[PDB]
Amino acid sequence: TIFEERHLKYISQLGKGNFGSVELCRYDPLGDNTGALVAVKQLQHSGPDQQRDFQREIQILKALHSDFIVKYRGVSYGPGRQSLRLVMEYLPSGCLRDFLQRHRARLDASRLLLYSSQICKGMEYLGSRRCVHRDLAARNILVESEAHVKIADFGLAKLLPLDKDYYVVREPGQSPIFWYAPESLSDNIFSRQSDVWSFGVVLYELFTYCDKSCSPSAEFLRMMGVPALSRLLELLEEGQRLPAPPACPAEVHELMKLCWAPSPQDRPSFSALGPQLDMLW
Ligand SMILES: *C(=N)N1CC(F)(F)Oc2ccc(-c3ncnc4[nH]cc(CCOC)c34)cc21
Repeated sequence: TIFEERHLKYISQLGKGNFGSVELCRYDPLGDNTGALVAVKQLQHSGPDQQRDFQREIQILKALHSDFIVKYRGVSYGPGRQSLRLVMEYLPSGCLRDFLQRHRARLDASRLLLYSSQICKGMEYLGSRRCVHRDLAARNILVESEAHVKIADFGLAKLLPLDKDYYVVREPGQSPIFWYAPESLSDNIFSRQSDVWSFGVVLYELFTYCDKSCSPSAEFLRMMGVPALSRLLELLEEGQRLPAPPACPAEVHELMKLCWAPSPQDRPSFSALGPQLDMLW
């Protein structure tokens, strides 16, 4: 629950992003290099709202207990009472994005659908706890094992007040626009309904095995052509969508098309999506 910085022997960097970073540390009090491995998140440079946003990320993940959400192990303190580091479980297989590229000859559509089912189930749970992820993408999903995935990175995640079912953000979204729904693009509105849209892009990502050539960014920019955001909005408002991934089963592509309904209230819920994905196995 509380990790001492003196017993957290740093190994490598696991990745960087959103004013902070994740480090592969070893929690070994004995100082012998024989202890458990943990994923440790800090901010590379602290800020005003940055420290508050990180503090909220910790609260959110502390309160999330699902087989499809990366486990919170605790915190490591410095000043009183600023929670300097966030300690999570270490999933050696890392990102689904990189795992997909590395193992695509081994992973069939059955396995891709299992992943989808698990990502969906975890999003069902988030929605149940009034949590908008706001940054669902294959880069933000982790691999526990060959048949197990968990949703990670809650750095942009928000909690819906009980009176409101949508959330309007002020600061522009510094994440690739290719995952945002039109209402996020145009009016900075985020919901479980926008997370569903971003899930369709995750299904796209899965069935393209995160190929860089037909990636959401690569393929939309190719379709585009004015500011880039405006060009994307025009495209999607005309009803233009990402093409069917090569060799993708039609039923899956149809589910992507569904997640990509222009209006948020026409998109299926994760509760509704889940058994549909289970039908495909
Ligand atoms: C995936 N290969 N990466 C690269 C990246 F996206 F830049 O950043 C990452 C940070 C951390 C991990 C990660 N790897 C292993 N165990 C983990 N537990 C929690 C996290 C955080 C996920 O942050 C996106 C990890 C992977 C990547």
